Amino acid sequence: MLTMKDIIRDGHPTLRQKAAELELPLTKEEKETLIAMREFLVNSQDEEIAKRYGLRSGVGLAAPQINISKRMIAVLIPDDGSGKSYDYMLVNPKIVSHSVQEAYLPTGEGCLSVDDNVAGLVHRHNRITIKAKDIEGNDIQLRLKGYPAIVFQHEIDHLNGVMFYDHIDKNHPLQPHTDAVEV
Ligand SMILES: [Mg+2]
Repeated sequence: MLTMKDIIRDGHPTLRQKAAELELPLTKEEKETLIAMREFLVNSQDEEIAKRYGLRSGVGLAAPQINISKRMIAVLIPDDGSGKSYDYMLVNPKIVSHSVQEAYLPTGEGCLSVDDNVAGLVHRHNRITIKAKDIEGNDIQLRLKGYPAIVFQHEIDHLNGVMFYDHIDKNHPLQPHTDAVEV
């Protein structure tokens, strides 16, 4: 079971590296890692488990955050009432196309690797298309908008050594960009 002690914190050099492309097929160990990442998120969102193991609730996790500098991510976004929910373990995800129009969460973002909150909007693309492999090496192509697009951009940023706060405007941190979508 992964817990908070497995998550490296801001300042750890692994968070600023560029993660390596996975060879397919994955090793059994690489499969287990990705499954465990997802299982962390499942745990983090279960109120009784998260309290018992001291977990902060998360909807995404990238391998560099557990000190594994490989291009794998897990995203687990529960149904927000629309019937839309997202449960994906992706290998070698890439954004192949995106909107010009931006989107932001109105309170900013948080990260399990960053112990203290950082104020400011994180403008990302409102719409993205991702091509990736799944854990068995089969092909996935996702079309995402709004909150799930944001989450996946945040996770993919970790693979390139980028943190959310890198996107914050130090002069006008809370000023929305013109025509950006508030999510
Ligand atoms: Mg993060």
